[PDB]
Formats: sequence, structure tokens, C-alpha cells
Amino acid sequence: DNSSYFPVGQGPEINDMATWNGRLWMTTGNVQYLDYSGAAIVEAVPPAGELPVGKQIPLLAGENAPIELTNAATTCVPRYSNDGRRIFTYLTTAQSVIPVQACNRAANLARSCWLLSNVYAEPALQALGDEVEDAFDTLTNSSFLDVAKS
Amino acid sequence: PISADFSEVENAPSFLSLAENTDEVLKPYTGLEIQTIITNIVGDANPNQSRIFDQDRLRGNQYSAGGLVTQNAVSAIPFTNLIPRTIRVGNILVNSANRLQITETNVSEYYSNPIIATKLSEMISDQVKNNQFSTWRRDNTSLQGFNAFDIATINTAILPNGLSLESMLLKLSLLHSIKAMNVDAASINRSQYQVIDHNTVPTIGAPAVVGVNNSPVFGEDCGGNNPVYPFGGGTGAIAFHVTLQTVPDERKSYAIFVPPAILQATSDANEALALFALSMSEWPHALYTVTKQTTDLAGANAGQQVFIPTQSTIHIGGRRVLDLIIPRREIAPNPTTLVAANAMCMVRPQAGPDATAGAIPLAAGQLFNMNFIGAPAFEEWPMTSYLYSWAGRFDITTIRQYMGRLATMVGVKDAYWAAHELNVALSQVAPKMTTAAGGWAAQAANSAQQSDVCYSSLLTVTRSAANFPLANQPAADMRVYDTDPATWNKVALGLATAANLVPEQSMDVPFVVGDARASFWERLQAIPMCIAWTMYYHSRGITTLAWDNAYTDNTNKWLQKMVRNTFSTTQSVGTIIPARYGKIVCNLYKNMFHRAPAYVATSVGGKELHITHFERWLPGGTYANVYSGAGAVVNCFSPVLIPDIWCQYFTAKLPLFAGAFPPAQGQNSTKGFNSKQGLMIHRNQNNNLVAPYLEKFADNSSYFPVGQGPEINDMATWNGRLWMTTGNVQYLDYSGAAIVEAVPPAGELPVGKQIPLLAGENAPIELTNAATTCVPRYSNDGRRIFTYLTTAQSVIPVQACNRAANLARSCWLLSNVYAEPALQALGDEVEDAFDTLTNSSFLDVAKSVAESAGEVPATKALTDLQAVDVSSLPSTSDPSNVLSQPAPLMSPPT
Amino acid sequence: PISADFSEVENAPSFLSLAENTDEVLKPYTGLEIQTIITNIVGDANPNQSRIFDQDRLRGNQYSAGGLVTQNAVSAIPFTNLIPRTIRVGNILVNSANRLQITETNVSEYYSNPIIATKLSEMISDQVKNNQFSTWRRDNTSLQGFNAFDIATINTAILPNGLSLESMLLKLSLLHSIKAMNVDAASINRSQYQVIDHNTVPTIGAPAVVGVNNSPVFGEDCGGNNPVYPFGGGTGAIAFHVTLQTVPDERKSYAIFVPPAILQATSDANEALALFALSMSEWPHALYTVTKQTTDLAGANAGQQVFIPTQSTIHIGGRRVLDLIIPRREIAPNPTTLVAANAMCMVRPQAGPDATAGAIPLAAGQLFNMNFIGAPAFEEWPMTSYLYSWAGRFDITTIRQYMGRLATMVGVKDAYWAAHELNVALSQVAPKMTTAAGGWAAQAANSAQQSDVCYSSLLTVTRSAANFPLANQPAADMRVYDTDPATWNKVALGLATAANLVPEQSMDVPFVVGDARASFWERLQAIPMCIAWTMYYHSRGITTLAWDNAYTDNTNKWLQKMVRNTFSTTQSVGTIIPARYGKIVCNLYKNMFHRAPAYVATSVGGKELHITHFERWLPGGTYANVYSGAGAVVNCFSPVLIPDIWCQYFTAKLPLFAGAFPPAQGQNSTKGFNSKQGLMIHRNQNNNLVAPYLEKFADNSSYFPVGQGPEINDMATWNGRLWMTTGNVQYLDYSGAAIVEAVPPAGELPVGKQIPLLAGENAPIELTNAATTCVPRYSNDGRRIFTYLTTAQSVIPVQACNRAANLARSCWLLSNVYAEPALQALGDEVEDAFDTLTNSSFLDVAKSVAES
Repeated sequence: DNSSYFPVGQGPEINDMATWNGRLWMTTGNVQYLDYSGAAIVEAVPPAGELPVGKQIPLLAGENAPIELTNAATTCVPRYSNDGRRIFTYLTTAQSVIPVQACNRAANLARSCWLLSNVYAEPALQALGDEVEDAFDTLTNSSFLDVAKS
Repeated sequence: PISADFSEVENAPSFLSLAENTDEVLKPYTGLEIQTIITNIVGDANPNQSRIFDQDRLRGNQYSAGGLVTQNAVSAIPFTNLIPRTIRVGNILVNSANRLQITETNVSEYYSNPIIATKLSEMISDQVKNNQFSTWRRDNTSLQGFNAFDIATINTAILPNGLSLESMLLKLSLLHSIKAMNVDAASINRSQYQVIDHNTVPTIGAPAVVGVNNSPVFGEDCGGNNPVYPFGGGTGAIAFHVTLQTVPDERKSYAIFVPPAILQATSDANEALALFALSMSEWPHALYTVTKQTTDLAGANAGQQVFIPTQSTIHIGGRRVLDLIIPRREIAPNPTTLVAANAMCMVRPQAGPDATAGAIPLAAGQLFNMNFIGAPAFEEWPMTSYLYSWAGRFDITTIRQYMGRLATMVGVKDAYWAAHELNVALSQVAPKMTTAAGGWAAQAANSAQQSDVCYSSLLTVTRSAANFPLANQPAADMRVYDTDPATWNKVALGLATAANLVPEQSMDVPFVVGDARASFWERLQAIPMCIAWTMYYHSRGITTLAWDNAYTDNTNKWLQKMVRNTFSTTQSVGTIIPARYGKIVCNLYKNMFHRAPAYVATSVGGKELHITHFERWLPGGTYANVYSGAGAVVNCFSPVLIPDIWCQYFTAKLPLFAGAFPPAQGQNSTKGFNSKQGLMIHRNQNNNLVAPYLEKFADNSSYFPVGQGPEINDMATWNGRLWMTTGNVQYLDYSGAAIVEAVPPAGELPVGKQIPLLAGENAPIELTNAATTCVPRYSNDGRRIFTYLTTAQSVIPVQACNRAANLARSCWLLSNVYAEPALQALGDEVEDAFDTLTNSSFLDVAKSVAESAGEVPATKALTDLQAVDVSSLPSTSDPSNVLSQPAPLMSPPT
Repeated sequence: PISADFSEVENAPSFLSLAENTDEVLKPYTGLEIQTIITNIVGDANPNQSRIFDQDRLRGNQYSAGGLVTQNAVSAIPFTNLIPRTIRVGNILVNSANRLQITETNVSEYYSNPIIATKLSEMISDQVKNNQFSTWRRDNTSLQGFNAFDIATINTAILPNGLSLESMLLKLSLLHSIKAMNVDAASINRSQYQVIDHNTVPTIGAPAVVGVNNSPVFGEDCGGNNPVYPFGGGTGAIAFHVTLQTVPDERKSYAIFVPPAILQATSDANEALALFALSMSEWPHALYTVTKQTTDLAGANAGQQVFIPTQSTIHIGGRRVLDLIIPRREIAPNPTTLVAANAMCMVRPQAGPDATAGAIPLAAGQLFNMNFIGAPAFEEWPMTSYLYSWAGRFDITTIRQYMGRLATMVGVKDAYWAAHELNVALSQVAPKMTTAAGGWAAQAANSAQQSDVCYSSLLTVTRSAANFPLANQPAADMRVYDTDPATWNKVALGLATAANLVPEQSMDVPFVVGDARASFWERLQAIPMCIAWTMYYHSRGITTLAWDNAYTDNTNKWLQKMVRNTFSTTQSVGTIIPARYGKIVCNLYKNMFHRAPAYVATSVGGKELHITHFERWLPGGTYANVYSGAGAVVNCFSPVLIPDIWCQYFTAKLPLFAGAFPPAQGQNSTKGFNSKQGLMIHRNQNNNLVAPYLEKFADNSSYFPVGQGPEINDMATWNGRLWMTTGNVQYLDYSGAAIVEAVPPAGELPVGKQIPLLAGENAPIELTNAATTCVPRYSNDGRRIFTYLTTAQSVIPVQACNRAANLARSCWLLSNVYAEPALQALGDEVEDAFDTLTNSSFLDVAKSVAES
């Protein structure tokens, strides 16, 4: 509310939730990137409603291309302009009603997702080197173990 | 609320639980409960900054029965007050083919809070009695610029009833409701112009223009520049008097004083006089008009549409002619000469800034020629023309200050709020529904069906049958209190007081009275009213044709009772008594919204009872019914006005039979009640008709026994909704015979009104915008009605009642929230720094005035000393007391 | 107080601290001690004239922002009561082209302090009860001169209402302030004849003459020889009676007894009678006209010139016809023949020396033929004619005698003082300021803008729209109580008394009356009133349109409540209830001057309530607005009338946002408040717009939330003054777009009125003679207003607020303010030896000042 321009010596601060809301405004198909007053910023802007999206490669039989925003970047929410202005994500009023109620927990916004569950393994190897005992490694174990240290 | 799972609908409250008497205190319904859900504005905002021109719809995502999701789906706000007099047709705007709506009121005297004479009156009587020792006719009794012989006659023969002020406050609120259209287009809903005309589009840039007597068709202009009353067809008369003597004998009893306390502003006071005169003559004095620029759906063709406010067509009967008795500027001998009079009138009345024709023509700004004894001739003006001239000059902001001074004389908070409740109840209005399979429909342009409309109570609004002025009066729709000139004269001069009349501060005036948002806010206050009346009529199954003929019929004794008890037609001890089953709807309201309706007291023998607007309607009207897609009427349903998403998304708590169908979640979808609930399936001689699990009494009543009708049972009603919501129900007799009532083309249900879409919106799908709860059960001739399905159609739903199968349904994708009340006071107000700098002084001076009603610094102990013979002063032998009701004791047998 | 250093700015009181209620009883602020501020001024260029004719002006040395010095620069006293009716144009007298100003009043009943019966009236009523026939015999009379049947009939009434004397004393104060003008020319300062007309130079040699009905234009003469009421027209009526038996019924209850105490109050009883008759009829009875010889600025074009006093235009009372009852010389039954009537009365009423021509002409000094019981035809005089005869003989020392007698019969000490306050508050008047970049300006000669004027309350005066007599819809400016004839009759006969009617020693009459300096003291007493209203209006930044439209259609919620509590909206019966926010203005007055306004007690609900002229104004006026050169109206600023130095220099304490800028070129020159003070800048550099450090926004950044307006914050107002006092301020909104109010041509600020200079004086330089504190914050639209400078222009002031730079601004060299050298070759701080030798004495003076 109190910084169309950031004060010198200061810039935007970490705040996850406002960034989340910025992503919600962005992920609607029709955001507008503008000044505190609603003026255009100096930075070049995408053709309306577009977001950066991942690289195409040829398909194998049975594959499908990714749909909608399933292969896009979303988190890149601008806030600090080149000349020191804030950047705001705007929507027109009528476009604005469902998302605001979604922040108020009285409405829901549709989105796409991957249908993938979570797994994260304990580390596969301690050493940083692969190695397996052969039978001969066990036949000739102790001698190696002390000659090594020696 | 919306239900998330079948577990929630299965645990919803029973109807009888919500209709119980509730004893707790509750806050007024300000209409901001709905605002924080359908709008950007949570918390405060400036109306200019918010663009509530686009905040005029219910919006959300919808889920289909087939598994698709429709984003940005939409629904109209059902209610309105504007009536088009020029409809768009074929993209080209044209004159209306249909006559205007009308409404009637039954105004009358009733006992109010008990009334008592003040100290100032005792002092006056002692002044007279003391004056009787001297052969001098003297003027000790003058007050506030009035003649001593007038204060004497205003101090005589008080009326027990009490004082109301209600009809006054109605006329003021209706006027305000009309002038609130005059504000800029940015803060009136777009939809409000297109509830009835769905083919027009208003333009944001230009404000609406409020005129008078401009209408093109059916003689709606009431003589135009030369005016007459719209209903009586007559012309009034008004006369101003310095003193009561110049009033002709035919009407010295009807004279009203105009107290000096109004007109104390340095703001033009000649207008405040006109607005005092307007609030006591007959209403409407003319047909107001709202002209607004609009355009074609393609944006292509532009024009000026004409509208009639619903407030401007409701008839509050009263007084054609007025004698207004003006205060004197300087205490003086009565002005036998004219120059003594005019230079001594506290205000000298003159016509407002508009010309008028006909007999007694009035040039703009013309001055009234004062009446005084020995004048060459009597003078008066037609009042329709005198009011025609000021008609363009009132505005919201001046009504606010007017009522702000009016509050200082008499408390006006709770009374005004109740009058505003009557305002909303009689003026907000919605079009009849069209049956369909899908989510939208509307009647053909400029048809009779397009313009047919109903009240929040599910009663239809009557139409005129001939060109204005109307030759003949319509039946009364609702009954209101009247304001006596006599006890008005007593109360304005401090001579009398009652517990409801205690003076209040100018800040106590409720927020709607000032704001430009007020039109939108009135529009939002009528929804809970329909939700209450809807749950009422839908708890029982009685059909529209059956309510329509009920008051008289001799087929069934129960039905006659069921209608006779919903209207206010009873009395005792000379006062009105509230309708017996209106209290059910009131309780139903309090329990669902957790808010209290505004009420007013009636004194039955000194015992106060509360009347609400739920309890004061009168018999005569037709009940609300849907039309076919072709325009044919449909009788079979119970009365309906609005889609059930409104009923079920805006209540804190709800009846079980009316809950939303739960969202699909993995295996589960929707489910039905069975014999484990006490229900049982109906079967007949036919082997290809199946009816749901129903009551066990359903087995033993093809006809209801006389003295008895269908009973509340949520679960059977739920099953009836499950049979109905399949696309192919059949409405039939116990035997499978056709019922007499007209039925919809097969598989169709009533559905909400279409309006034009904004970019990015989608139309509602399937049954997302339909009414569902209107399940018929009681036929016009006394038969039950059954919902049937063929056997093969019947198998999945029955298993769904048995919890062994699931039924697909559509729903809104909306979560539940319901706020604690936004404001306690009923008035907005914020401390400024200066309010805190000057706090305590105001706090005690206020209380020192509230107790000061009818007080003067001189007390009886002082004015006794000046008296000749103190024992014979009436204040000594008659200490004053509050009058009892119906009347004070007289001639006791010792 | 003006400031020598910026240290004196930071340590100044906050506004809320002075708006706080104070308990201690204080003293009246008479113009006799305001007198000593104009005289006893610092300066070596100043000849200290002794005549009050020359002591009319604020003289002083001044110091430029560039560091030059200016000696004996001038600042005119703003107020006056004279409206010119013959403006000079082209250096010659020319008939005026502009209609006359008017004022009105809502007179009210006074139920406060209800009366008590005397034991005399008690025994009289007992005698009426027990039917004692003898006591009211036919020919019984008192030594008072009234017969007993009249007393027995006047006593029979019971009255709730008390007595006031407010409108009475007020009319006497008005006639006094008109008659004061006729005193020696040296006793009246010349600035007063050249506030509205800056091209006119009065002659000291010849006294102003006080005429009546001599005005040239717009029907002002009111018929000349045939006098008629200015307001509403018509003639009144007067009749003298020896008894209430003769007065026509339907007229009896209105007739006034005239006690012998009135008729022995002067050298000529007919004159005391005439003055009492003026005292309880309508005002003005005519339009009085001060005439004065004046000459050209070069002295080239002498002539008499006409002026209409402001006091003559206020309308009060207006009762039209009156019957007066008079004492009789002898104990005799009521007269039956005419000679038996004329010889009977204590004094036989007659016209004064001036003659009149009318349908009922009055020869000069004509005797009246007294009414009697058997009279064939009732006898009567025109009222305006009657008073017209005596209009030439009222005189301020005679009024002084009359006042000493009234003071003896009944109390007059306090009531006359409050009436005097109402007189000053209503009849003192200043022209609207013209905008400029420099020190002096005025509107073009003989123009509608030249004659626009405002009250001390910063409310514009109403102007008549048609020829006299007027026939208006009333537009009252403020309430007053009415003097009740019936209670006067109850008291004059000893039948009754009241708690404030206690008789006083004649020496206790307030010293203002009968003194020739009274006009000058009036002008002086007017200034502090403006200081309190000014500090009220300037604390919040509401524009002049937002006040002008605040009682009409264009209102808000907040403007609605805002105008509602400034004024006396409330109307309980028989009372005047004070404005809720008038109390704040009285608090400002008491804290900034350590003195108190006159009170009137008034009761509501048994609660006592003081009331002051601050609390009894009425809503619906138009506010002071600045003009552009060439006359265009501009209404962006909050309302103003007078230059800042008046405020800074008469006050003992002022709020922080109002102080004088410290002199240039010193260390601790003018600076500003920044982020630490809790403030934040609003940049808009994309459009070349940068604005000072301001209050942190509270959801009020571009539109104010409904029902709320800007908050008090001194430091932000100070910064706003710093932005304004640069030469190129720009009044825009949050986006940098234009606001609806009209705006000054760029760099202009309102500035004080020009008057001709005396020898050796200088025009004021730069911003020394200008309003500055009038900074906008709230527009009629409800939007915020911002004062912008371009990004380049805005860099030094931002460094100053940041306290890493100083700013250069002009100032008065008065009191302890000394000029600063360009170098500032500072040495070790050192107390001077003389300052230590004479320190205790300096403390003794200050202690003596604090004691008072």
C-alpha cells in the first residue's frame, strides 16, 4: 500500500502467500502486468495470457503431449521493475470476482495437475564408489585390510 | 449451505426444528451478508472505486453429471423494481404492449405504545386557570410562534391509541428509493435494468434521469404538465395559514401544524416545507419515470428507455387537501393587516422551479398570497401542481439531513427501519419462471408473460385494466398504520409523549438513507424473504391451482383453514392482530439466517405484541406459477419464485428436504431413504409405474380425509426430488390417472431467468439454475399426486434409496462461509479526531436531552408562587398519568 | 510566536494538545492589551507616532531569502466595519456599482433562569384571592407613577420564561459602535477608510459626520424625509398611554411599562424615552451613513465620501408596533379630558430637532397628544418618522449615562460584555484575498471582487440582490435570545426578580462604552477570533468547494457530519444548544491566548451549559475563497482571510504546523520531517511528480473510505508548506491527474491586501505577507490531493526533510529573530557577560507574565 517505488536501500521481502496469490492471478488466462497506477512498465511483456512453457521433442508411439499449464513455469512472478517501480498483476472486476472469493475460501478455482504420488529414497550409496565382495575378496580380506593402513 | 457429502444432507435439521419459537435477541439483516459473497468488497470500500455495476451476479464453477467442469458459470439476481415502458424488439426499441402494475394499502388507526401528557401541558392548564381571575383576554399560552388560542385547542381531548409515524416514513422511504436512481451509473447494477427486458444493455458512462409524467403509453402521463392524481384522477388542494381562524369551518379539524424545529437549517427551508407537505398528502402524487441510455445486444443501436419504479405505483391513501399552519417569526398581536403577516411569517411559501398549466396556472417560483382575517378573498393551490414543481428538486442527501432533524424531535430509528422493511417487501419484484430441461429460458419479447411478476411473498402483482387515471380502486394487498394529525399536533409541540417516541440524535439515522449503494442493498434484502416464504409453501405439497381456489372450496375443510390463517384478518380490543401462521415464517427466518426481522408493537389492552411484515398480508391475489416454453401456464407445482441455489447457498442452517445434491467422490454420488427410515414404496394395479419410498399413510389415502392434509416429512420429499430430477417423471393419480392440473411438457422443470453474458462467462448447465424442491402432493380436488417412473427407469433410483447404487447429479463448486454480523447499531459511524476531542460533553448533553422531553427549567414549584389560588390549579387536583387502553376508566361507580 | 531557529519549530505543541479541554478560569481579552502589540514594536526605522490615527498597521524589518534586509515594511490590519458607497475611480469620486451587504438573526425565547415572585406580588395575589376590594380603588397610584389596578392585573399572569436583555443590549451596542465614529479624527485610524477602497486617503483635519438616509444608489435612502424600514418596508407605529385601560385590546398583552428610572437617566427625558423606544423595537430603523472628507492619493481631489456602517445592516428583532405606558405626576384617576391627560404625565413625549415629511408629517419638536378613555378618535404616530427625528441626537456619553442607570436598576456587567462579543463577531469584516507570487495585490477598482468580504468566522457575507426595501426569504446567520416585554413588566413593577438580575454599582459598567477608542478596540478584538477559526479549518485539508457544497447536493457522508457539528444544528425549545465542535475552537482560543471568551449560561434537562459566539453560528453560508489576478475565482485551498504573521505573532502558543520559517543562511534554517518521524514519500517519477514525506496510508490512498476523511498530522502539513513555498507546486491526485477544484495560476499563493504607503515605508517582500498554512488534503470528489514538484525540483527539499540540507525563506525581524551572516564562522558557544549580569531580572519578568 505504501510503495509505488521502493525506498532506496530496500526491496521486496519474502512472503510465500502473496506470491501464491500472484500465481493465482497469473494462472488465469488473462492477467495484466502494470504499474501502481495502472500504467505500462518499461519491460517487454508476453502476448496476452501467455506463460513460459517447456521445450517440444518428438513423440514415441503411445505418448501424448502435455496439456495446458502442466509443462509451464508458474512461480516466476515479477515484483521489482528496472526503474524501481512495483509491478502489479491486475484483473478486471468481473474477471476478479471468483479468484477473490477463492482467497476468502468461499469459492474454488480449477487447475490442471500431474497424477503422480510422492516417494523419496534414502541414499543409495555411502562411499561415492561402487564395490562388491567377490569370493576372493573374502578369502584375502585381513591381509589387504592391514597392508592398506600400513 | 451446500453439502459436501451425503453424510451432511443426511444430518441436516428437520423442518419442525427450524420453525420452533426462538427466544434470543438477534441483529437486523443489513443485506451485507450477501454482499461479501457475490462481490469483491469484503470489508469497506468507496462506491465509486468498486464498480458495483459489474457485481450483479452469482458466479462460480459448475460440475456436470457427465464429469465435465464448466468454469465461470453464472446466475442472475432474481429481483428488481424498474418496469420497462419501452421494450427492445427486433433490435429496435418500441412501445410496451402491456399495462402497468399496481398495488394497494389498507391504512388505519391502531393502538400503539401508551401515551401520556407532558409537564409543559400542565403548565399551560395552570396558565389558563390562573388567567380566569382577571377580566383580561390575554396571550400567556403562546408557544414557538403559534397563537395563544391555538395552543389552547391543541391541548384538549387526547386520543388513547398512541402515535405511529409509519405511513409518513413509508412515503419518505419510497421517495428516497426513487431518487437513489439519480446517482452515477457506476454504482447501480447492470442487471437491474434487464431482469424484465433481457434484450437491452445499459451504458455505464451516463447517469439515469428521473422525470415525472413522461410516459408514452396508456395515458400514463397524468395530464402531463397539467397534473391529476394517478388513482383518484382528481386534483388536490393546499393552503397555508398563519393562524387556525382563517381555515374554513368545513375543515378546521384536519389542520396540521408545521413545527419550527424543521426549517432550522440555513438550507433552503421552502423545500423542507414541500417535503413535509408531500409526506402527508396522498401518494403517489404523480408517476415518476427513470429514463436511461441503453443499447442493442450487439451494441449497435442506442436509445433512451423509459422505466417506472415499483415504488411509484403503490397507493397509500390519505388526504387530498391540506391546511398547513406556519410558525410566526416574532411574537406579536395577530396580523390583522397583511404586512404585519408576511414580515412575520417564519417562512413564506412559494412554488418550486417548474411551470404548470391548466386552471390556476403556476409560473415558476410564484409566491403564495397569505391568508389572514378580513382578506378580500380566500386563496389556495391545487396540490398536484404544487408538488409537481418541487418534484425534480429532492435528493438523497437532503432527505438525509431532513430526517436527521426529524430524528431530534421524535426517535425515528426503529420505526424507519420497519418502514424500510415494508418498502422492500412491497417494491422488490421478480418475473415468473419458464420450464425447460436446460439451465436458461425466457419468455418471448413484449409478451404478457414476459412482464408478469410476483412479490417476495409468492403472490402475484395485479395489473391495471384501463388508462390512467384509474377510474376504480384495486383490492388492498397489505395493511399499515396511519398517522393522526391531532396527536401529531400534540407531539410536535411537546404536549404528549410515548415510549416509542423518545427523541434521538441525527446520527441514529440508518445507513441506507444516505448511500448511493442503497438500490443494490435493497435488491439484496428481498432474497431472504423469498427463502423464508419458499420453505413455508414447500414444506407442504399443495399445488398452485390448489392455493388459488383454497379460500372458498368445500371439498376439504383443512385447506380453508390453511389459507385463512396466513393472512391478517383478526382483531381484539380495537387493535390489529398478527396472522397466526406468519409467525412460523418469522421463526423460520430467525432460525435460518440467525437475524431478526424488524417489527412494530401493538397494544392489546396494554400488552405489547410484535407485528412483522410476514404477518400483515391480505387475501385476494393469484399465486405464482411457471409458464411453458410456448407460454402455456403450468399449475401442477407448488408456488416458486427463485432457483434453489439461492435458497441453499445463503442460509446458515437449512431444512433437510432442500439441501444440495452432494459432489461425486470416487464411488459415491447421491443416495435415497428407505424402509429403514420408516418409508415404503407405492404400487398400483399397473405393473409399469413405480413411485418412491414415501410415508406409510400414503398407502391409505388416494383422497385425503376431510380435516387432514399431507404432513411434513423431509425424506419422502427428498425421494420425490430424486424421482423428479431424472429426466422423465410422470405426474399422476393413485391409480395412474391424469390429474386436473396443467402439467409441463415431459421431463421439464422450472428454471431461472436468462440475462445477457459478459466476456468470459458461461451459461448455467443442466439443473444448476432450476428449482427442484417444488414437489406437488395435494391436488385441487383432494387427490394425492404421485411421481411415477416406468419399471426399467425405476431400477437404479430404488437401489439408490437402498444405498446399493448411485445417481449422477450436477452441482456448484462453492464452499461454505457465513459471517458474524457486520454491524450492531443499524447505523454506520466512525470517530473522527474531533469526536474524541469533544466526547464526554456530547455524551452527557445527549442524555440530558433524552430525559428532557417536555421539560422546561421552570418547575411547578416556581410557577406555584405566582399563582393566585394554588389549590384550585388542575395540576394539583389531577396529577397526570398514562392513559390506559382501549380507553381510560370513566364514571366509576364510586 | 515567531521562531529564531529550527529548534523552536521541533519543540512546538501538537494541535491535539491545544485542542484539549482546560479547567482554569481565565480573563477577558479586551482590546486595551491587544493595543500594546501594535505599538511597542521592534525596529529602528520606525517613528513612534503617538496618535492612534497612525498606529494602524504592522511595521517591521524583514530579511530576504537571498540575505538582504528591508526596513519598515508594512502589513495592513485586515478588519473594518465601513462599506464604501462612493468608490474612487480614475482618482475621482464615483458612485458605487455594487449592492449592499446584509445580515440576519434567529431570535429565540429565553426559558433559562425562570423568575421568582416577590413578597409584594405574593401578597397582591393573596388580596385578589381573599377579595380585598379596597386595594385596587379607582384613584390609587404608587409613587412609581402607575395606578394599582394595572399592577393587580399585570401580576395575575404566571410566566415560565426568564428575562435576558440580550437583544436590547445588543441594539444598544450597535448604536454605540455607530455613534463612536463621530469622535475626533485623530482618535480613529485611517486604515479603516481604505481597506475596501485602497485608492482613498482620509483627511485628519475634519471629523466624520454621522448622517442618516443619505445613500446615493439602490434605493438606499429609504425615502429620505419619509423614513421606512430597510427590511420589508413599511412604517411601524407608536403610541404613548398613561394606562393599559386605553391601549386597544389585542394590543394589551404587548404594551410595555416605562419605569421612572428610565426617564431620569438623562438631561433630556424625551431622549431617554426615544432611546428606550429604539431599544425595544426593530433594528435597523434606518440606514445610518458615516460621511468623511477624503482626498486623492496625490491629494488632488478632495470631497465628502459616503460609508455605510456594518452595524446598520444587521437585522434583529423587527417587532413593528408598540404601545408605551408612562408614569404620572399626580395621584389622580385616569384622565377623561385631553388637557387633563396632557398635564398629567411625568414627561410629555415629542419629536427631536430633525423634521420629517410624511402622510403624517412631524414638525420639529412637535408635542404628542396623550390618549385618554373618552377619546373620539385614537391617536398614533409613524415609528420610523419618530425615531428619525431623534436619529441625530444620540451620543456615546449619553448612552454611557443611560447604561450607568440601567446598571443601577438591574445587572448589566456581564450581559453587555457578551452582547459586545456578538457585536464584534458579526460586524467585523475583511475582503477576500487575491492570489500572487509576491507581497501585495488587490482587485481592480470598483469591482464585485473588490467588495466581497467575509466574517471573522471565515463565512462570506450575504449580499442583497434588489433595491431597498428588501422582501427576502430569511437566511439567518446566528441565534440570539429575545428580550421579553412581559417579564420586563413583571420586573419593572417589583413584582418579580431573577438570579442574574442583581443590581450593580454604576462604576462596574464595562469600560468600553462611552470611550472614543472603542472602534480601534473592536478591530483589534476581531483578530484572535480569526486565529481560532483559522487553526480550526487548517488542521484538516478540506477544500473550499468541499465546504461550500457540504450543505447542498454534492455532499458526502463525512462532509455531512462535518458541517453538521461545526454549527448549531440542534433546536430544543426555548434554547440555543451549542455546536459539538465549537467547543474545540473555544479550547484553541483558551490555550493559544490564555484568555477566555464571554459566556452565556443555558440549561437543558437541568444540565448547565455555557455558550459562546463560537458555538452559536448557523449552517448554509459560503466560505472565503481566493481570487486570481483578473478576478477568476479559485477554490482549491481551505478557507482563509489573513496573513500568517498575525497568527504567529499574537499567539502565545501555536500548533507545530503553523510556525514561522527561521531566517535564511543560519545553521538550523528551515528543514523537514522524514521516515523516522513515521512518514513516507509518494513518488510518481514516470510523470515527473514527487511529493513530500506524508502520513502512512490507512486504506485512504486515493479515495477516502466512506464516512472518513484526512487525519490530523502536523509534520505532514509542515512538509506540505515546504513544498508549497517553492515557486512551482502542482495540485494533482494519486495518479497524477487534475482535481475538480479551480487552481491558482502556477506558483501563486493567497496574499494580503494592498494599501497606500506612508513616507519611509516599504511594500512587504516575497512571502512575508501571505497565507501559507492553507494546504489542501480532501477534495469534493472524496479523493486525496497531492502537492507535487518535478523530480529535478524536488531533490533539495527532500534532502532538507532528510536533514542533510537547509532551505532559504524570508522572514520578519521582530522579537528575538536576528539576521544570519552568509559565512557562519562559528566559535565556541559562550554566554555573554551582559546576559548573565541581567538574567534574574529577565526571569522575574517572565514569572510576572506567567502569573497573570
